[PDB]
Amino acid sequence: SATPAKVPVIEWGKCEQLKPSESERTSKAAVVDKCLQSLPLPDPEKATQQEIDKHRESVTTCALKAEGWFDDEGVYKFDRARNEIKNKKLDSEVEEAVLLKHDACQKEATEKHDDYINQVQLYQACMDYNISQICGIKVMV
Amino acid sequence: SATPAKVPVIEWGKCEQLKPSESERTSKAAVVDKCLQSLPLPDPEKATQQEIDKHRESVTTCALKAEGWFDDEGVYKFDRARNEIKNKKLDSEVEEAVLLKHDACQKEATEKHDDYINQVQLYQACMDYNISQICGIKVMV
Ligand code: NA
Repeated sequence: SATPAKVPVIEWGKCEQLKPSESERTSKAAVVDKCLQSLPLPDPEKATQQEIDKHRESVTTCALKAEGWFDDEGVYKFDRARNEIKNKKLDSEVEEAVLLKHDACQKEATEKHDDYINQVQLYQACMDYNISQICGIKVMV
Repeated sequence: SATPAKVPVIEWGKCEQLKPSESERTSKAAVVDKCLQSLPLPDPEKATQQEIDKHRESVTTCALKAEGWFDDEGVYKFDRARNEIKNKKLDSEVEEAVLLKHDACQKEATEKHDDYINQVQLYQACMDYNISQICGIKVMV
């Protein structure tokens, strides 16, 4: 095809439960597409890397805000994230290790950053890395 | 979320007709997941860039083969790709321009490369660039 669909290419290791469902994927696309209506993509013929990076940030924040991830003080809902991991029903030994890294990643994020957006950015990066390590997940880049 | 779904972030410009449906997206995931059961991701502790690149090429080949995109000799079905563009029902001026590029991308691919896989790789990159330009499509990297 001249227009192939692009999908993630991931081996889930010990953690097949973390693979998004078709439904979860369709949900997220709807959120992102709505965010893009207000946050159009920068012109790649003209945009600077900084403009691209800050626009990307704005879309990630939009999707988290639209789906309820910040409280009335603007703080990311770390306890919601924890409960969502428990709801995946990982194998018990993996769950325990992931939930310990949740605490470690929340601590790292909150001690490094006072900015609530920087906190969630570092927490998500921290969990992407640590979940990948615990689970043996490989992602094609 | 500690495990957000990752989705394309694209503005489709003049060419919303090219956005994959949920069905098309789900089929491509099913094909890629089946391809990975035989074409495992290389271990980044050990993998060369050549091994990583050749593995990525194999997944693309695998998914194209699963969907019927090669004849029995191994040649990519360029005329199928051409007819699939016409069946998108783009605006007439857009279609005209995209089909001129299809023919020119095919001719470049076959003149530059004798390897059938190299031919489809060049054609798809050529069409990604040219369809994006004609349509005004922006894709977040
Ligand atoms: Na915990």
